[PDB]
Amino acid sequence: STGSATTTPIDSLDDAYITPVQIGTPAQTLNLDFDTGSSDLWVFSSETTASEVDGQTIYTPSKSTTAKLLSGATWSISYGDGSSSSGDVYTDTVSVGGLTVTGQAVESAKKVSSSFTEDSTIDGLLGLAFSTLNTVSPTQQKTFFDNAKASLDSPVFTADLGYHAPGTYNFGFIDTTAYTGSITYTAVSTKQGFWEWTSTGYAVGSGTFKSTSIDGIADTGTTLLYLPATVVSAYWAQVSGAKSSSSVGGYVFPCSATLPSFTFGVGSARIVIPGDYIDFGPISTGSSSCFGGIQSSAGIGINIFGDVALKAAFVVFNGATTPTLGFASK
Ligand SMILES: C[C@@H]1C[C@H](C)CN(Cc2nc(N)nc(N(C)C)n2)C1
Repeated sequence: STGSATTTPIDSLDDAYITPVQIGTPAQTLNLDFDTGSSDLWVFSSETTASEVDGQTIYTPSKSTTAKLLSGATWSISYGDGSSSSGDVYTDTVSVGGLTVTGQAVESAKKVSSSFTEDSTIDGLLGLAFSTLNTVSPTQQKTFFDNAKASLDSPVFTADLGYHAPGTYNFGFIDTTAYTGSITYTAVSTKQGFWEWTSTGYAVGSGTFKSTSIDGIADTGTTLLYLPATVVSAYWAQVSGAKSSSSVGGYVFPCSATLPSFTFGVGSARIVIPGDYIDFGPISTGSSSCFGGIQSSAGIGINIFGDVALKAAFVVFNGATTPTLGFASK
């Protein structure tokens, strides 16, 4: 089996991407944020505290003939940005792009934090990191990908995110028409539950490539590229007027600037992030200070290859017995 679904930016900045997902019988279609940095599939639901729902589409398990309470199971998750959600759990049929899993754990939110309430376009998350991070207690649950894996033609999924445009998540096959050149594969550590890998270095604009190992995670659920302070300082030093602002919470730059590209290494291959991808626009409406798309990871405890990086590539998440990650230009 295979699946193929279009993923669409939620706003003009590509803050996140939503992918339609069919849950239950008859289908209830919710737009979920596919997140390779977490491992819970959770949804706004008929159980979500009413004051915490503001425009989202909800899953109503009582209207699904295939829903069953996973008795006694609860979940609670916190994300890197300080947001959180929690609730109880149903099993139900879940389909993505024509690929169906029966008995998928669908985590029904009873509570969500304000950032979730405020984002009317995101109806929940679909985690695609390793199932060892799943928060369901007392019986940990598997991700959609892990459940689907045995049925897939090949034990892989791919992320092809667009820059200010739709893109694609495929399950079970590699679309050889979706990238240019060859795919370079690199080793993954699953020790922290993430798609964790080591980049071989970087370049700023037309500058020379610096060979240096940068350990980080491929995280479709993080907007920006978070790298060591040394690397980030070297990038922003090439932009006149750029500075780190403690009041704003990161590097900002004059909106009149033209940003240089940023290259990261994957083995002996190179992925180039165009300068435009690093522009997140005014910090507030009408401001001439713009927020940068490359920020320091200092204090996070891990480097994060978020959407800014991933959208510059066709990315293969290879869930074979020994997982690997592949990157191609596109
Ligand atoms: C780190 C956060 C902190 C809050 C207070 C302001 N924002 C400004 C801002 N402006 C813009 N344009 N884009 C972003 N992000 C993509 C995160 N954020 C940065």
